[PDB]
Amino acid sequence: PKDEFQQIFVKDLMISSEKVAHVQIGNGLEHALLVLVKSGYSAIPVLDPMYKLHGLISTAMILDGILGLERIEFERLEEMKVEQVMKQDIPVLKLEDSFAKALEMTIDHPFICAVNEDGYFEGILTRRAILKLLNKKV
Amino acid sequence: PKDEFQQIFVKDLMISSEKVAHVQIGNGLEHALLVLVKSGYSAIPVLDPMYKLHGLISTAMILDGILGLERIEFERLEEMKVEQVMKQDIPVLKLEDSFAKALEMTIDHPFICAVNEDGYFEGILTRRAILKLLNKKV
Repeated sequence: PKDEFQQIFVKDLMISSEKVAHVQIGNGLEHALLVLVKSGYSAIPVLDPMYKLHGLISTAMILDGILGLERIEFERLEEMKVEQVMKQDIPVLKLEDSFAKALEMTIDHPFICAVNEDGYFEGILTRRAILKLLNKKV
Repeated sequence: PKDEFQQIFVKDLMISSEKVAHVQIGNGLEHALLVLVKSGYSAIPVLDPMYKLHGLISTAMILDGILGLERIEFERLEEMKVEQVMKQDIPVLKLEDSFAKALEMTIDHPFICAVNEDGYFEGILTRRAILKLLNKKV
């Protein structure tokens, strides 16, 4: 169904931004880690006050940030901020980007942020959505 | 390439077990969380002394296990074991299972353990491998 494939855009597959937790660059890592755990997301966007996308922060990035020689150094979280561990060079698609473009991006990126023309955060596009679509069709 | 699809089995796509970190049911959660973080896996198998698969443990399961009202309660990890948070009802495929069966399983399970006839752990099958294969072909 190439009509289907070529008429399915990023916006049709994405989870909308209102269903996605976020933090800001100056939030503490204890705050961020709690938001991650409470939300059940393994990663969440870092946004500015205009709800523009700055980067992503994951539970992996947080724990790597406190990886000691002999233990995960959780006492350090109280002193750290989101800015110190977030990833700025992240996968981003526009609402109108193609299914083809997303499928390709999802090979190395478990999730991808969608933004509009003006860089406002609009949602996230997961591997599951691509796979769920591919599963039935094939 | 249906010859391709029907001649690609779980064993052809999986990451072999020697490249995958593991723990045992009586390991401490500080030990398990360090192994998870150090390995870069978001989940790892829990094995018995015969290298048979008992369950999976993820960083999510660990942190959920110490989720307090106001903070992630890391001081609790010292007192807990892998058995208290692991998932026993997990996705498992045999080495000879089909690509079709794996693709379908990966829609809801980001990773799936492969076992042999006798339940020995043999490897893990990720979403990326399914997607990487699907990306080129389609």
